[PDB]
Amino acid sequence: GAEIYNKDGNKLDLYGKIDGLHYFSDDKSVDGDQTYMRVGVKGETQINDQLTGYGQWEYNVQANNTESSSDQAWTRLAFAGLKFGDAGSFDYGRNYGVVYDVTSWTDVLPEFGGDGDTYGSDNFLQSRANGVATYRNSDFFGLVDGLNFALQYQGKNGSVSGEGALSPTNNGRTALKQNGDGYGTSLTYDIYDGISAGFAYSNSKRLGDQNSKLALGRGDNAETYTGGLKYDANNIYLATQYTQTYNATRAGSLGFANKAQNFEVVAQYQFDFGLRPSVAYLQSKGKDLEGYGDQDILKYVDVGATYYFNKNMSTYVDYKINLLDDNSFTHNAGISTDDVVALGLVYQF
Amino acid sequence: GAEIYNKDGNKLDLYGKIDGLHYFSDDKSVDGDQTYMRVGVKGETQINDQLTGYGQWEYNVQANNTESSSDQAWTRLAFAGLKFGDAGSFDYGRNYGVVYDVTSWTDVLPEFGGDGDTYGSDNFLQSRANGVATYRNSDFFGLVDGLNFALQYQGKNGSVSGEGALSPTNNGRTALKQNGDGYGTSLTYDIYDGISAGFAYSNSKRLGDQNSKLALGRGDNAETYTGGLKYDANNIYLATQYTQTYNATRAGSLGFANKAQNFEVVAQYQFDFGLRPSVAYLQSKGKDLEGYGDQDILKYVDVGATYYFNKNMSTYVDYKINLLDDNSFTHNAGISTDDVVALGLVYQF
Amino acid sequence: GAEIYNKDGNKLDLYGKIDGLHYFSDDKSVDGDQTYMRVGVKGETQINDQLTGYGQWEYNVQANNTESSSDQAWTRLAFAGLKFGDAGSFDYGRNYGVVYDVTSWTDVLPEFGGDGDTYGSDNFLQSRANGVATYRNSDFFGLVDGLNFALQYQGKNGSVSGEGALSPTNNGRTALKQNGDGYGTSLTYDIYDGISAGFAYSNSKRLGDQNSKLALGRGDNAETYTGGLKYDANNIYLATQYTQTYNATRAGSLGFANKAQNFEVVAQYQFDFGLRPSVAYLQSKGKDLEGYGDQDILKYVDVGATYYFNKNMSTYVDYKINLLDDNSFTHNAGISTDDVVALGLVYQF
Repeated sequence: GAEIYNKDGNKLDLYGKIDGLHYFSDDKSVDGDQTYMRVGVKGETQINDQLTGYGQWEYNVQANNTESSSDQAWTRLAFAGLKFGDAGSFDYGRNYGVVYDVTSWTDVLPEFGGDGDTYGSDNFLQSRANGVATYRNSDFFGLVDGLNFALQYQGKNGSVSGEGALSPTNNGRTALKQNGDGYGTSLTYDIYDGISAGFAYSNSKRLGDQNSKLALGRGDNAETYTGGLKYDANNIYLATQYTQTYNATRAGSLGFANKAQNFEVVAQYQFDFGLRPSVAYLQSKGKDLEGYGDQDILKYVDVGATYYFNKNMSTYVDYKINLLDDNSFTHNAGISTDDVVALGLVYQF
Repeated sequence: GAEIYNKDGNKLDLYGKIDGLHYFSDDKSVDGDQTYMRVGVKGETQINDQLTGYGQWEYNVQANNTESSSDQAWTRLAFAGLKFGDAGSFDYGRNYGVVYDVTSWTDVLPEFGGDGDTYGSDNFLQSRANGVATYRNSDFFGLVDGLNFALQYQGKNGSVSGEGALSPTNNGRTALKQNGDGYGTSLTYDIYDGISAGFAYSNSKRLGDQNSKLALGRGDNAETYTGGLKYDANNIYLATQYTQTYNATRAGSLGFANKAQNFEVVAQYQFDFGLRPSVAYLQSKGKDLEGYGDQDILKYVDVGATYYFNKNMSTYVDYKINLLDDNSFTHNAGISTDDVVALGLVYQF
Repeated sequence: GAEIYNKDGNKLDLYGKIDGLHYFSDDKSVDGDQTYMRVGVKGETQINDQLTGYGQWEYNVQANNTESSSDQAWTRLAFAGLKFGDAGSFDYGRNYGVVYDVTSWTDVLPEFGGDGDTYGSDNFLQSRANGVATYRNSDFFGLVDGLNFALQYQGKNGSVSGEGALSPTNNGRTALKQNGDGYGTSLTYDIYDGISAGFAYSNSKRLGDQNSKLALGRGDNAETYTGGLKYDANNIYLATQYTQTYNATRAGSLGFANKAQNFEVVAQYQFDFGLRPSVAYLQSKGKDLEGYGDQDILKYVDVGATYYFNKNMSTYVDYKINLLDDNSFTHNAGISTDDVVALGLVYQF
């Protein structure tokens, strides 16, 4: 979104945004200033005619807290790879999971949706994850036009290394964000004009900690079946996804859901003067939970609008109307049941 | 200011500095290497004839500690807003308080003065603060030429969220850096040529934590009345500020002063070969302290010089001559009474 | 490696890399994803005919862990200084020690070698260190053509300031990363064409903490004698270093070695299609250890290759074959005795 360097086959696109955001909620753990900013580089070098190396980095820096505070910045994306002209591409690092190739069609809300809802960050291959080799391929080895296919492999990421251990690595992490040797695949196709369909499947080994430290979720493998449909035409965005996860959807902080049925659907209209009203519904029903029965993990209706000044400046307002009923599951799992109203003005370069 | 991008009405300025700095002092909590660097972007996009969107970000990175060290970087500024041609501007994020619109006239020392002295970072609206909606207006609605006035509103920033609570928010902070819903206004005018006067007023509700956890300072509202006069002409810089704060000036680490009288005054001369000697006096007399009574919170005379090679490179040396007498107040408040000698060489892009 | 701004005597180079890296090892404290990225600026300003100011900054950002993790970024380099055209240069900040001016000729391995092996970060003047004033001089005061000489002084960097103290500073650090008032000098000369020789000497005071808290290493001064020989021509790189350190080489985590003999030797061939196989041997034999005696601190054989697509993209594989025998010294010092295999694809801008 801003190419600051272009010389001798090297281009360096420097992109990002400064989002001044504020939340209103009864939940005083999200209430207050939420002003953040993202910044990153997006460079590539040309090697020959049908070979181009590239790298990307996306850094997230929070700016709603004081300078006395700690751990206020992290790396969202960081990978490097090669482009084989048309035969596809290959990249490795911290990148989006292949399941996202479908789920991203509903991550189009003014502020909400996406991470922290039906899926989350470091949740196997459902979003951003560490050490993922992703082979993407445009137009299925040239065979089928418009058929974008992808394969992904993820390395084992266990607990913090030390005495006690149990499948440790150098990048040891919290119990809910671990993952074993996993793989995944995505597949998107434009069936008609403006209409697209997609499918994604992921399977990762689970570690001992995810069957021990937390109470919810027991099983050897974590699987995700994902399907999506997107209509983007006539100033209409209308998308829906659906995911059946097995030992893979987070149940707050208690563990994982042995069986989960995520479902997102969003509708937006784009005006000619720059107003984009958006209405969505997200739900995630968890089945066969250890202890509890069949419970709702997430359920809310979104409504809001985004006013676009131009390709760089915008402002937005969002309303999460939480439909979750307070029961014994949300009390100990720590799942919020309160409505939230977001209000933001973001500059974007 | 090194403008690295300018294309199609969008500009991206990239500014900052790398200050290699060293302190000499009896206070062994500031003596030693102090090498820091700041870096940030200053971009803007043009929307229409009388509307321009902009954003700013300023990042501070310390470089005096080892690679093992923690919490060595923070965000000084990060906001986004709109400039209405002549009718003014409106911005939201982490920005400078309106009181700084005046007191900054004495934050012109080779290294000392300004933040961390009479006021500090996140000290209500006296300096940098989180979540401030600032409506500035150049030339008083076109009515009065040269009268720059500003209005500011600040959202509630409480304690860490959890059990116990007491007015919490998501950006919860230490008791001395909290603030409730506050407002403020500034007013600066160049009466003659080179002579300027200024006024600033801030009023924020104080939170329960600031009347409980720390001992000094009790009250419901925190107010700051500030006035300043600056003469900048004929190679003469001569400025003075003065602030009466009520439940707003930090008394080191003990709390706030129920009544405080901050006063800074600085005089500098600019030579033709790039040498700028500077002499200042900063004091902060605290009145009505719980226990201690009437004590001095800060009191020192500054003397030093800055040699400017050009508009980008410079070097400086400073001498803080602390006039504070050692008593029980400085012992419990953690207020330093020792002289400091700064010595720096700064590259600036 | 990418000059984004160059106008009116000011140039602003923007360099760095995005290294997607993965380790395989029995030692499950280094195994797993290691994807890191470095990014920094390399600017300079022109002052007059024989005076040019410059500044440099190098930031290391880890991206192998989750966003929940802490302390994943640090500053490798950050300094500012003046270039006297040809008469030399002077810079201060966090910069490379003068001993590296020699040892860097063997830190040319595909991934391993350098920091964390025979020397380390913040290990007196053997690598990067805080608060170093470095006066370099190109072509020895005009006397001798081609003779690069350097002098460096380092300020005292002790423990964290507080009650108890014992030589404290504001940038207080871990016991093994401390350093007193030190100095050093390096001297490199190209004797033949492609053949170079170099010598370096450093002497720093040790603090009370390094003779008290840890058991190994006793003495008042820490000294390093370093010598190096480099042959770089005819697609042949062949270099060797040798260092006798006294109270200066780390003996893992037990303290310092009263006598250490570091020795590195590397041989590489550069093909015409971009393959650079490299074979090296690094060892560090420690003599006169408190309690143990004569032990091996480091000893392994390196073998690997770096395939260069071009000057920006590359991929590599490395093999650290550890020759260390398991004994009580490696048991208490925490020194790894396991083989490691690195595998990386790095974009470089």
